[PDB]
Amino acid sequence: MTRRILVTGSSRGIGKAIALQLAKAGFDVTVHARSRQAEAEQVVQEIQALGQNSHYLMFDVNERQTVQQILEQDVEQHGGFYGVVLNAGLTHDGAFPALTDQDWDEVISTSLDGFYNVLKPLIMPMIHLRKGGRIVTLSSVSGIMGNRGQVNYSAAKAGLIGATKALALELAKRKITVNCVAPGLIETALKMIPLQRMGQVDEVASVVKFLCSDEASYVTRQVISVNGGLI
Amino acid sequence: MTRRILVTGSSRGIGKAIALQLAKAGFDVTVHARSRQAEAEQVVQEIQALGQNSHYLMFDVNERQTVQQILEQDVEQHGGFYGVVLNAGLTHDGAFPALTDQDWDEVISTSLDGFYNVLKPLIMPMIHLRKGGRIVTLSSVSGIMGNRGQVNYSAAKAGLIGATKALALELAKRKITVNCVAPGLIETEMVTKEHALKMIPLQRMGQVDEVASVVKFLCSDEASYVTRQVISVNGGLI
Amino acid sequence: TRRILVTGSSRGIGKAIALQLAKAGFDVTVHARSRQAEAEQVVQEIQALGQNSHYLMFDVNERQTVQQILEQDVEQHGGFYGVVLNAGLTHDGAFPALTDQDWDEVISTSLDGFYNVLKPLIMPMIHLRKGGRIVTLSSVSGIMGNRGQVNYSAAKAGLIGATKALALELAKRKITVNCVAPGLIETHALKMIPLQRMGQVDEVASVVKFLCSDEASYVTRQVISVNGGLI
Amino acid sequence: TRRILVTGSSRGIGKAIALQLAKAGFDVTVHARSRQAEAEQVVQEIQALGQNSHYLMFDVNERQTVQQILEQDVEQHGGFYGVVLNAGLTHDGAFPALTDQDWDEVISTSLDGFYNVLKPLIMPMIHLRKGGRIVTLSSVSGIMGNRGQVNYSAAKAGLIGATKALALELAKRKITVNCVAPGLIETEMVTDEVKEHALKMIPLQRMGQVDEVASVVKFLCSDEASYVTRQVISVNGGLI
Repeated sequence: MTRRILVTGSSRGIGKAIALQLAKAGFDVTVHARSRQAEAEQVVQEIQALGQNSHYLMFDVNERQTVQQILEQDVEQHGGFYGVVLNAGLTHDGAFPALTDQDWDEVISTSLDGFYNVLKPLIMPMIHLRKGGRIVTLSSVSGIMGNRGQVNYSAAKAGLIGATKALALELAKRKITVNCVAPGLIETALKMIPLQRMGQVDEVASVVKFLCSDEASYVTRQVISVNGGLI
Repeated sequence: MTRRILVTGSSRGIGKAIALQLAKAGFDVTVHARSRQAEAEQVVQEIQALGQNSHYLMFDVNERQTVQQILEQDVEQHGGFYGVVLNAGLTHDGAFPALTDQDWDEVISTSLDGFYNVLKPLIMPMIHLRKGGRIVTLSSVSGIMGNRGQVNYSAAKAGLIGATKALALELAKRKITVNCVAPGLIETEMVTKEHALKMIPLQRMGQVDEVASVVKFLCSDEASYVTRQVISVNGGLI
Repeated sequence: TRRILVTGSSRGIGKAIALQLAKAGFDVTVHARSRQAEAEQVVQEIQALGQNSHYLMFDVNERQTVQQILEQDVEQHGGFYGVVLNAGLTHDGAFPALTDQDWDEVISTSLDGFYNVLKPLIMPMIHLRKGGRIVTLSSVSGIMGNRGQVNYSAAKAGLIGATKALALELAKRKITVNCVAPGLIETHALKMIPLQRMGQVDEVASVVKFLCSDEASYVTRQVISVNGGLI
Repeated sequence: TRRILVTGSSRGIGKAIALQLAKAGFDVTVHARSRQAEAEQVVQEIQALGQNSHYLMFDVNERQTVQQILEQDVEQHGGFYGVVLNAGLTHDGAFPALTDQDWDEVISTSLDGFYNVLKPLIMPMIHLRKGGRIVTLSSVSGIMGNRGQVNYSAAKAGLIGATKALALELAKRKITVNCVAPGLIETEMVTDEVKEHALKMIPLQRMGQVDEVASVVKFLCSDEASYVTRQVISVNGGLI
């Protein structure tokens, strides 16, 4: 059976570019979105047109019990996921003393609760494939160095890095690599970027696609920055 | 007058060592504990015996509304804090598939909601002192490199680093430095050790005062050009 | 056709890089210090893969000889679109026991190698007016240091600094400059590697090949570790 | 009393380090490449603070001279408990425009300086049987690179790798080995282009003072910093 990869937030933007590149690489790809159902179906159709199998799942990554039920049912129907790309996240920018409770909690939970809620039901189905696996998280340059107006987002994306590195250590014995891709400023003050432009969605997706390939078998526990030389 | 520093989790261990070194350096130091009131009052009397003023505050850093009321009342009675040391944290170790919801949620929130719940009521009072300031968070080598059985704690302590660096950028123009201290294996962490000592180049656990000395240095006036940093105190582990 | 110089490509990691870049569609120029027959065999393999190839022989420490050979090669065959700098050797020993030669050979082969090879090639690369690729090979010991390798750790760390600075100078010409830092590669720390095995040469070469590809256009100034999760 | 060598200590950051260490109670040996009268001024200030001091003259690149002077000094005054390596120069320029001298003198002064100064002093330090302190001075350019400084970035990054490796070799001797990486500091002979670019990026919006760097070195040389080793500590106003 063909190896299948889940990409969260894959109805548009970076997530969609990742989904399409993984399909072109020969993976079956399961699309996900929180609410844009018609958009998710368009991506499913494009993946099918590439010759792979696809369908979409709808959930808010913060809804722990609903995510568990949807993923357990999907694994029962279609087998375990060989790969998981955790792409969905959220910003609520503002100066730290001006941040509301919602600005803080929604940003923290979407990245960190999302990591737990999506990956917890899928670790054992991945191990049961007995063929290794791939987990890639999407952080941010702000998770590496911090950013004004983004104490919450910098915390959420930095926490993702720590979770990724720790999980890489736990799953290494099962040949599951676990890595993080940290984009800079992407199209979806450029005076600080050495390449002097925003990045394109495919320039991020190509890195995720490489890490998901069999060729990247000795890369794990890493944060790979795709940021045009910003840091 | 005398600059005052809040140290969370200072009734014992590393937090206590930090509070006593900061008192010896000439700060007034406010002690904090979640629930061990008698322990906290003992540290208060030690700080008084070291020549500084002290009292304790009791709260769970996760209780957002309670923390705000307690800190806002304390600032009204005693003035803004010049410094805040965020030392209190929590572990719930276990392999990622073994972790319970509570194991995950309590570890993430204690560090990350603790940061928001304690610092949000205190940032503007600190700025209004108009004399700079100091914020030091306590992370962990696990936040830098990850650790087996600690996916939750690694995420919490790495998240603290991101928050620290971003806050450093916002507060630099007020001459408030914001830094992180990341201890390795310290004598107050209960372990069963022989493998860990083989990984540490110095081949021994750190002592509480070896961590507190770094925090004390960052809080000093001499550390005025150090901000946005993670300083590891780990015997060479990484 | 874009042409890439790979130093030290008659065997080992350098050979695997040369062959992967040939399979990707680049013309590849092979290099060796002295093993001429070995270099010719790699050239013949690149030709059998359908690309043009020849070899160049030089000690990377012979500054003037390197300049003459490379300037003549660029006049005969055009500027290099890419350069993979794979230059270094170890002379392990306790620091106070290292000889002058142990220190100077290790420092110079990596850092004078960088200067001696790249200085004559930067302007011919820019004059192609089509971007470019530079990849240097460092080591995990350049990132974190290693007992018995104060000299090698210094040389490898120095390559990382030179790479990051050169990335800043060349970004405006759309030349990316990156570093690949291998861990323990097959060419007893195994209880220390999470994947519990040495890397294979193609697991390093795959990362170099990805960085040289058009897809990697927003990645620059980076050190990418291929070390099985060692750090 | 414990004795510390500080190289390049006749002026600037090195002088600030030497005076802060003397105030902390170390005997301090001053070093300079060529300015003998400048060095003697610092010696006299350290003596006035109540510690023992003298100066040593050498180019850190002249390997055999460094070895003879240092081994003679250790025979006369005992081993050094601490060494602060403050060694390096810049020769800025676009990489294709760097001359052989621009490259070689920048690489060698930092990396050859590390080997030339420290190799004769490691065993005398170990033979004290009371631990020790080694601190190297790198730069933010060694951590992230800088335009016009491919040579300096390489030299200062190399210093970091050497420091971390030596920390591992000496950890069981209770000798800590660390690196301090200043950002843009007053008195630093830097180009206007490097200086203007740095100011816009520094969150504190100012250059550092020499004592803001020396205080970090002094802390690492103190007995309290005994569990800090293998580290690079940035003193850069938040630049990175």
